[PDB]
Amino acid sequence: GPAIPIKHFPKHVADLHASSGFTEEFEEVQSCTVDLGITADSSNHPDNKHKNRYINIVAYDHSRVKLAQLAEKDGKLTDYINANYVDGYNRPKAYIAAQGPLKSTAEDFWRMIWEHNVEVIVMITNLVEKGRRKCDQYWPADGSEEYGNFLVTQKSVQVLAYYTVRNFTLRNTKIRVVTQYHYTQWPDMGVPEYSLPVLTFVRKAAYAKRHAVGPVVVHCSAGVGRTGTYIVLDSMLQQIQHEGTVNIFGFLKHIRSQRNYLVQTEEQYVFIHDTLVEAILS
Ligand SMILES: CCOc1ccc(C(F)(F)F)cc1CSc1ccsc1C(=O)NS(=O)(=O)c1ccccc1
Repeated sequence: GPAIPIKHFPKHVADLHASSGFTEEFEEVQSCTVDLGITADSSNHPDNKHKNRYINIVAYDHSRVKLAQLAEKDGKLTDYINANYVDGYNRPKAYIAAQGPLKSTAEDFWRMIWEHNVEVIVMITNLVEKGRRKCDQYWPADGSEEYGNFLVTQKSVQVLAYYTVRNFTLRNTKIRVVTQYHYTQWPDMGVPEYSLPVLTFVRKAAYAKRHAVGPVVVHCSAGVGRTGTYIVLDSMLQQIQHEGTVNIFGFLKHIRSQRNYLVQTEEQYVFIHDTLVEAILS
């Protein structure tokens, strides 16, 4: 879809509301991928059967984040984690989009952080919301934890009201800093919406990874809806800033080819537009 100059984008959005066109646009975004050369064999192999939080959320073979293989006595495949490399604005493979780890893949998660040279992590969920398990806690409550070969240490936590920042050290104990930005304002009643600190959150995250040679981890629960919502906002604040145009429709359609369901629902989709409208007005 077309590259909307900032100036025109407010009316562009107002239209689609008044128009009501958001629904159709999103149906096109959904049917655009239509499995085209796209497989998920690793995700469905029996060794990996327990590594998938949701059974219908899969990591497509071509973009999936490969782990190094290790030979265990059990013989089972060790190359697998439910996450995919996802492009950014002038930047192939800027993001890793990942499901939130399980108790049983927290070591795999860290080892991914390790092997793919990650320094920053973006967490867009609580462990629990409306009394449903979303994500299992994969960093140490207090001080240090070993996750197999991987030693993680909590060196500080800046708890703000809309979000928390946790700086660890990551070590491989068979012979680095990782900063986690974890948004925490998840309403118990209603659905998400409000701009200022969401943008701030994204702005401070965009800053902290602005120099990071590696990709950044984005993870929610399944690692598709919110994770996607963020990937887009992030990239579009970039493109906005480097060309003063904004291409949500075309950029999302692009990344749906790299991970299933990125930006999961219409509300998120809209959310993105409304939020960006606001971001500008300054
Ligand atoms: C209130 C705090 O909300 C946010 C904070 C930070 C971000 C960020 F990081 F910029 F992406 C985005 C959001 C927006 S998430 C959103 C927006 C409209 S519906 C929705 C959402 O997550 N509905 S869900 O939890 O029902 C859901 C969740 C996942 C899949 C399907 C559905």
